[PDB]
Amino acid sequence: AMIGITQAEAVLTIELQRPERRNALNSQLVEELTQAIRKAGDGSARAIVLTGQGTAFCAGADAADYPDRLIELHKAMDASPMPVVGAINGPAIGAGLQLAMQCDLRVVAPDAFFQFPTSKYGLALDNWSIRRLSSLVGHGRARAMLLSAEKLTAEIALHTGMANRIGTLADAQAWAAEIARLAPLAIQHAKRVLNDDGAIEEAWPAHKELFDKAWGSQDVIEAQVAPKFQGA
Amino acid sequence: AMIGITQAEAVLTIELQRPERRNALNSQLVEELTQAIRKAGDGSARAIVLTGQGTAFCAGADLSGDAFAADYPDRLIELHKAMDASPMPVVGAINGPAIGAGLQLAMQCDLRVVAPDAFFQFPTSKYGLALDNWSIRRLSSLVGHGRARAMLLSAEKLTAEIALHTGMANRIGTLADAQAWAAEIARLAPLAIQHAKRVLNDDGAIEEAWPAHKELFDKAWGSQDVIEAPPKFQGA
Amino acid sequence: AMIGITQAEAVLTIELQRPERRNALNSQLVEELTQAIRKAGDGSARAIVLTGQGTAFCAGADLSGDAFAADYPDRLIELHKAMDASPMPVVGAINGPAIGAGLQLAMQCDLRVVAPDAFFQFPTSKYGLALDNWSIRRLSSLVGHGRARAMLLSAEKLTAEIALHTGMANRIGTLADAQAWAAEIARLAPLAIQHAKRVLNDDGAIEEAWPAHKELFDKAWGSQDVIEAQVARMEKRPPKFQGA
Repeated sequence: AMIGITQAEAVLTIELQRPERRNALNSQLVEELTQAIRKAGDGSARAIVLTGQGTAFCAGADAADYPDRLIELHKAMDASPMPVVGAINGPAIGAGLQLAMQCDLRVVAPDAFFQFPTSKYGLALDNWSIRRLSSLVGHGRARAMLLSAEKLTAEIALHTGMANRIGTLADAQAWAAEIARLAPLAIQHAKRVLNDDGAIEEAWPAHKELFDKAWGSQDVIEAQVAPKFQGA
Repeated sequence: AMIGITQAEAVLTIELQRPERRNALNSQLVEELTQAIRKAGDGSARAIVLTGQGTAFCAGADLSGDAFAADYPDRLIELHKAMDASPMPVVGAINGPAIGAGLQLAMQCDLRVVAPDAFFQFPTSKYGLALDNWSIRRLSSLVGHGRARAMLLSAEKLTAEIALHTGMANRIGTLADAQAWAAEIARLAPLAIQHAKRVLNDDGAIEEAWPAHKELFDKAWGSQDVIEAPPKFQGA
Repeated sequence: AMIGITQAEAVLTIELQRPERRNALNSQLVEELTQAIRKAGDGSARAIVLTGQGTAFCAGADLSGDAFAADYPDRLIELHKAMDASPMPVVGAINGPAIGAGLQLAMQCDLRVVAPDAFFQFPTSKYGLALDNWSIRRLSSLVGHGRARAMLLSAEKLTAEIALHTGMANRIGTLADAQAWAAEIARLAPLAIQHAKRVLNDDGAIEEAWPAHKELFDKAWGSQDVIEAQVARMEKRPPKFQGA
């Protein structure tokens, strides 16, 4: 009901279908997406294309079980033997940027941008988000994106390698078709090794302390109301 | 005496003021900068801009005739520690060349706004010296491994244009541009910034030298090639 | 017999001389290269330039008809160890395609000067093979994680132009350009170069495969798909992979 699943020969296309919410992740969407990823391997299909309806790829989080479901989604994508080509049709923000980064490859529409607006909202990220972002845009730009909420445009994404290509859903599907013809076991090995570069990192004690501090702060409530931040 | 400190609203600007030596570091200057960084919070500032007076950001280290030269390595460690631990983001307004110790200092900034005529360089291979592991790891993260190899193994200069290409420079601009950006950053949520800065700085760049690294480090520094730098080297 | 060695001033040039196979590695070539690297400092040389004869830098590995093919992986380990341990900086003059084992070799050079028509590629996904962890880590560090994913998962070629963009190529230029730069580097302090090279090579790229990595590596190398890729190439047709 919140995603559409279609297959053309050996490519499975999964479309986020909450355009009116910019494909914001709620519990139902995350559950349905997780199942789609896990069931993609009933192939036939040897590649997945993940894309969104409307102007946005995914604008972030939209409830008690939501964090656990989100972890399970990322686990399912990380563990999938199939390569996921993200057709980033528009902005990927917050949890939506996390989702875009969990794709194996990215084909990005000209008007898409990538952003962690965490510094505007007083929030804090998990370590993987920061590490994978650093690997994809380079440390310098990651510092700007994280400390100042800087938007990464499609053009700079192509520059850094966040975007493998600039293009459309059709372009992504065409590439996924070529990839679907390659040797699955070679793809599986490389994906596992690449994902095991160290980005999957448990927060250090200092990181957890600051993380909990930010999430429990008054500044988070203040940013919603407005901002006059206090540092507490 | 060797730095200037000014504040405009929530932005503190710290300026290295030794233009007679192109802002080359010594014990006094380093200690003064360290205190400037540490006290930066005790006055409601939310962002720091670090910059150099005159044509250079920081041309390196010049310990003549520093009566406290023996304290210099310790003071430099303290300066880097203070910047790394500072809850406020430090925008480097790299107004001109950042060389050696000056490049290390530039890289310890949280963000960089680089003047069009500035360049970055480790001339260590010309002097027969060796760097700490952090300098090498942080450089690799900022310019990419490939360019890091050229900068370290051949003393290649990184222009402002290529700095922007790689992300070493976040922007090309002036002190005023850096100050304007800092003012925007100062309006953001401090706890969010602190967390991200901590995690980013804990990417593994802060690394104790391996046994083989220490042995080559000590050999380089204790070498006649350092004394030599016509600087015809012997490798001894 | 498979390498040429010349020296001008303090620069030793090592030329891969198996152009008939586009300098594709075998046991003999690798052993000879290893010896040249190890002996490079027995002269007055302070820098090495490594380059290929003919159109290619190194098109991969070709073990037909290598009587010592079973020695190849051990010889390859020794080559990479010799280059990693060499006190001398190696400037790769990548005169043409560097593919598979050739890309590995190019990446083990300390610096790269790349001819305008050269490209880099790991066609592993076309052949059903799997790489050691170092190749993947060093590639990611040179082209960036994003491009590394495309090169590894989709056999994407890295052009000279994009190599320059990412830093895989330090310069676009010729053998003479590489030799000129090597001469400059040869005038620098050897101890400083040695320290920096050691620390840079110790960035974590030299990594033992994790248990899951080894399991997938062995599975790929032992698969029917590897045979199918060789048959399909021998029959000039698209391969029909099974995922086993």
